[PDB]
This record gives sequence, structure tokens and C-alpha cells, in this order.
Amino acid sequence: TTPLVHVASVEKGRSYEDFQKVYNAIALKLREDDEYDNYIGYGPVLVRLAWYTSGTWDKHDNTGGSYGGTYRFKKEFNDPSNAGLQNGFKFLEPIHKEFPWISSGDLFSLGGVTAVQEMQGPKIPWRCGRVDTPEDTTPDNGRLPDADKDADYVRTFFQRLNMNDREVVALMGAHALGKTHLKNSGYEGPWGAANNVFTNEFYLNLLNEDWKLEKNDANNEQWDSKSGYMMLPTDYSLIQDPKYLSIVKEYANDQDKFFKDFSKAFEKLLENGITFPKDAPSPFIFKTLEEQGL
Ligand code: HEM
Repeated sequence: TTPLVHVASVEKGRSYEDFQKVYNAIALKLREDDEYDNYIGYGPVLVRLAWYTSGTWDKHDNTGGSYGGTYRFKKEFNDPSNAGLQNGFKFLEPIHKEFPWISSGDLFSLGGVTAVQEMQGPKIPWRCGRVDTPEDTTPDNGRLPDADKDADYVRTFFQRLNMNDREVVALMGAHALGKTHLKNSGYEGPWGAANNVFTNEFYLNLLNEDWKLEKNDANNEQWDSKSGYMMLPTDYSLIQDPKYLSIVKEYANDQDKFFKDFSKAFEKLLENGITFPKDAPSPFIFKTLEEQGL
């Protein structure tokens, strides 16, 4: 019951080259299965999967988190908060089959890193070593955030993941990717136009679009723009709160700053709860398919 310690353990004999191969397999499949979700591709859902398998972490007792790769167990993959993520897991199945040596946690997190980079986002340093843990270590449902809340809720929620205001605003920028699907979350619509290209569009849209608070077909309120975009109440709270607003403006006006801050916050999210040995390998920075000429 005491605060357990999760020590990163490198998959036996593996090094950078091995993980670059897994990265490449994921990236090649992202390119191949381009028709998914009306041609948005699997990039966005893989990022969401990485964030939800990591977002269960509780700094207070080190339960949940990316280390154990517990999403593979029914209790967690059936979490209502994870509806739709099965698509990401299905995508990674053939990858895990080809590289059975990689842990589930390493695969889920690497999937998110690969997706961000392939979608032209910033490089995200990634460390290996997550080790699969038993089904009884699977966190209970209810640790992921609700979308119908305000800024105070968001701020308090993220304190459990040890994220401050800047980290929260930076992480939310991932919503430039993909869209909400009524059947999955009770919300419908994309946050922007370039659904599968990682940019700071989320912030520009929050500030520049003309938003109207409306009710969707699930009878839930969401902010809609004439451009056909939407914002969840939690997204919109970032411009209602004065502290969050200042940061949103910063990122809307500095693409490089957003990339650097997102990279740090995303790696931190994916590494929360993990203790890396003094002699563990340095973080890996994978080359994109484009950089490799593949
Ligand atoms: C207050 C926190 C957050 C809330 C309430 C929230 C809520 C949601 C909801 C309701 C969806 C739609 C799911 C669906 O209908 O398919 C979604 C999608 C998504 N979220 Fe968030 N999210 C939050 C934070 C984040 C963070 C921190 C990241 C990652 C850094 C992230 C990345 C994504 C991505 C990429 C999608 C698109 C998935 C797809 O298109 O299939 N989210 N989120």
C-alpha cells in the first residue's frame, strides 16, 4: 500500500537502433493506414492513447501511469473515459507482434511520440524501460478528466499529474489534433482545420474564432465556430482564466516556444512515476521517416 517505486529496466540487450526500428514500423503504418477516421489518420488517436495511458498517474502514491502498460487489461480499456482508444490499440497490435520484446508501456508511449513527430511536431525525447505489471495493478476508472468543467477544475486536476499552469496549457495544445466523436465522448467536431499536422493552431483558434456556446446532439454544451470548429468547456476555460489566457496568447504568438514547451511537458507526462537509474541510457531522439529518406 506504500508508495511503490517503478525502476526503468531496459529491454534486454536493446539500444537506440532497436527502438528506431519500432518507431519506423509505427511511422510506416501511420503512412499506410491513411484512410482512418475520414483520412485524418491514426496520428491523433495514438497521441490521445499515450496521454490516457499516462494520465492515470497519481503523484500521491505513484499508482497508475505509463510504467505498467495496464491499458491491456479490461478494467482500463473499458474505462468510459477511454472510449475510442481501442482503435489506437488495434493499430499497435501488429507492431507489438513484430516486436514482441518491447513492453506495453514503452509501446503506448512511443506510439504517441512517433505520431507527434511524424505529424511535423517537435522532437520528443523518449526513454525506454517501462515494465509490464500484473492485472491487479490496473488503476480504477475515473482518473481521467471530465470535459464539462471550468478552469479551476482543470488546474486542480492537473496538480495530481504534477503539472503547473504552463505545462497544462502546453499539453492542451495537442487538441490541434484529431476531433471529438459524439459516439465516444458526447462531443462532436474538430478543434481546427489541419487535423493531422501538429501546429499551434489550437491557440490561434481559441483567440481568433467567434465562439458560440451551443448544445450538441448528445445534449452537452460545447463552443462552436462558424468555421466548423469546436472547443470543449475545458478548452475554452483556458481563455476565461486570466493566467491561462496569458499563456494561450504566448503560444499563439510563438510556434517555437510552444514546440519546446510541449516537448518537455509531453515527455514529463510519459515519464511520470518512473525512476531512471543513474546509469540508464540517455533519452533517445528518433529520426522521422522523412529525415531518414524512408
Ligand atoms: C482537461 C483535459 C483534457 C480533456 C477533458 C480532454 C478531453 C478529450 C475529449 C472529450 C476528446 C474526444 C474523444 C473522442 O470523442 O474521440 C479528446 C480527444 C483528444 N485529446 Fe484530449 N483531453 C484533455 C487533455 C488532452 C491532453 C493533455 C492531450 C495530449 C497531450 C490530449 C490529446 C487528445 C487528442 C490527440 C485527441 C484526438 C483523438 C482522436 O482524434 O481520435 N488531450 N480529448
